[PDB]
Amino acid sequence: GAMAPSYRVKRMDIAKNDEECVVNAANPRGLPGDGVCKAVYKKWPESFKNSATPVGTAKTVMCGTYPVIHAVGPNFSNYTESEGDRELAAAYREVAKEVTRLGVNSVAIPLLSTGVYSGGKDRLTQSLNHLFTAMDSTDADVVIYCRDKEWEKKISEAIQMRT
Ligand SMILES: [Cl-]
Ligand SMILES: [Cl-]
Ligand SMILES: [Cl-]
Repeated sequence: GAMAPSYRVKRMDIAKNDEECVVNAANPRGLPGDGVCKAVYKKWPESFKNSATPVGTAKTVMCGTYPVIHAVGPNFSNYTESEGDRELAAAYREVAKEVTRLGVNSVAIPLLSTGVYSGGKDRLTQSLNHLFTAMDSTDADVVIYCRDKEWEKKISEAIQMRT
């Protein structure tokens, strides 16, 4: 575990993370995809061997000794708000299980279902609160990666509010 487990946020490409493992915002089919998934495919393409996994689940595949946790959030274009909310919460609970199993002291995480799976809605708070619910009982240092300037401020504020 980390000596004083923390949450931090950085605005940059998650493929340049300084953590002991990465969470991929994956598709269920283990395809290269777009956005975070494509950056992860270019950096760790070996990790996409047998990475296909259902919505609401996470599947880890090693790239050398570096763990890539493929977490499949729901596409809110297809799911109801109610069923999408349940799958998005579940995906993050499966990430917490994998992070614990791997024994890492740190993890780089994106906000699941906030990009092309958002169904055109702002889900910063929804996705971040499910991340916190899952990760608060882990002792890994969590570093959240985003790409928007206003989102960096809102994530930072939400971390600081809990102290
Ligand atoms: Cl960058
Ligand atoms: Cl997304
Ligand atoms: Cl963002």
